[PDB]
Amino acid sequence: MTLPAFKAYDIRGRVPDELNEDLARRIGVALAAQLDQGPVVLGHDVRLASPALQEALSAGLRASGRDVIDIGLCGTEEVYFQTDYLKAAGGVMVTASHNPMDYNGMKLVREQARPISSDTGLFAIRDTVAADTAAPGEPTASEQSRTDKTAYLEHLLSYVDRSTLKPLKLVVNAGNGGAGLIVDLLAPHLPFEFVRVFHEPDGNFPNGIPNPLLPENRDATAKAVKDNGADFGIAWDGDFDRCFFFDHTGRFIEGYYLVGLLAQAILAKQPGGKVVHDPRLTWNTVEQVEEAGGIPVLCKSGHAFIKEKMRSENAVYGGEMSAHHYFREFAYADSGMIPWLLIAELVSQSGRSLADLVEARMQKFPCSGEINFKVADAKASVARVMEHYASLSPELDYTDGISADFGQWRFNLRSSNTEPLLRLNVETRGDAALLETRTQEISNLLRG
Ligand SMILES: [Mg+2]
Repeated sequence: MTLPAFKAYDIRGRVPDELNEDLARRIGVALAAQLDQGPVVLGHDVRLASPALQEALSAGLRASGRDVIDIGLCGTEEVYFQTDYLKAAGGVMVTASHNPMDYNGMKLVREQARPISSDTGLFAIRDTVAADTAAPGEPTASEQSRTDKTAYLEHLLSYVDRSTLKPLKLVVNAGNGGAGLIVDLLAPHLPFEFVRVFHEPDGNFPNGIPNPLLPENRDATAKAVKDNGADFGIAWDGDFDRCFFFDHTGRFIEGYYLVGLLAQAILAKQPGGKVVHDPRLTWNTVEQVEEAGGIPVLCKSGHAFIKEKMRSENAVYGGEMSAHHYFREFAYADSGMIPWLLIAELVSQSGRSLADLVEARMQKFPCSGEINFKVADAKASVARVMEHYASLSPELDYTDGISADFGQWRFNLRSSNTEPLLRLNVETRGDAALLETRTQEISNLLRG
C-alpha cells in the first residue's frame, strides 16, 4: 500500500493520523526537487492545524535551499494568483476546503499555477516522501512575509465596469471561512450593500463546516436573503474556490445554469471566444454559448483536464456544473470571487433579476442534478442501463463516462475510480415530466 493522504489531484487526510507536521516537512523537501528554480508561494486557510502544517512545509522547503513567500491566511485562488504574478516556481495551499474539522490537506501547483497531479509529479512526490528517512536539515533559505493583497484585489475589480454597477443588496455567507476577508477589502470599491452572515474567520466553525451544500448552511443563506430583501445571496466553501448562488426568492441555484450565464457575461466582453465545459450537463451551455457568438468546447470534467484544455484552445472561460469556474485572464485558474462580480454586473446592466435569468434556462433545460448510487458492481449496473435503452439507438459519446443522447433527453453516467459509485445526470428539452420518469427509470435499473 501507499500513503493514503495522497489522492489523484491533491493531498487530503485526517490530522495527525494521515497528515502531520513530519509529513508536511518531508513534502516540502520532496517538492523542492520537483520544481524548476525559483521561490515557492505558501498560503493557508482558517483551519486550526493549517499554520503549523504550513510552517513545517516551509522548514522543509528552506532546508532544501528554496526561498519561501508566505502570503498568510488566504483563499486557494490567491495561491494560484500570487504564484503566477510573482513568477514563482510553484505554490502550495494548505487547506481541507469543506471537509470536517479533523481534516487538512494541500493543493500544489508549479509555474504559472499549473496543477501538480498524480501523473504530473504528485506521486513522484509521494514516493520520495515515503522513502525519506533522513534527519531534518536546517533552513538555508529565507521566508518573506508578503500579506499584501493589492494586486489580487485590483485584478478582481478589472473584470467589471464599476460605473455600470447598481447598489444591489447582497447576502454573503463565508461560513466562517476565509471569504469574508476579501469581501471586506472589496467593499470600499463597490456600490453594493452587504449583509454578512457567518462572516468572521473561525476554524472552530461554531456554525458548522463551511460547506454550502449542507441543508442547514443552505437555509441560513436563504433565510438571510428573504429576511433582508436581498437581490441575491452568495455562499462559499472554506477556501472559497467554489461559490454558490441564491436568488432573491431564496432559491438555491443549480450550478449547471451558472455556466451558461457566466459564458454569456464573458462573451459580451470577449466576443467570439471559446468556452470549455464538461459533459455531464451540456445542452443549456451549448445553446447559451452559441447564442452569445462563442464556440463551446467539450472537455473531461476535473480541474486538471479543464485547465489544460483551456490553455490548448486559448479559451476565455471554462465552467463545471459543480461550481468550478476558470478564467484565462486569472492564470487559467479557478476563482470563487470572479463569478459573483460578473453576475452582479449582469444583474446591474440587464435590469433582470438573477431569478428571471435562471428561470428561463431551467424551463428550457430541466436537469436532475447529480445523483449518486453506491452499487455492488459498476460494470454490471452500467451494462443493465445500456442494454435496457439499446433499442432506442442513442447517440453515444465516451468523453467522460457514457453520454447517451436520445433526442429529447440525454444522460451522462460516470463511475468512480476508487469505489463502486455511479454518478448520474439527466436533462431534457423543456420536458419536466419526461425528466422525472427517465430519472426514476434509470434509478431503478441502477439499484435492484
Ligand atoms: Mg474549495
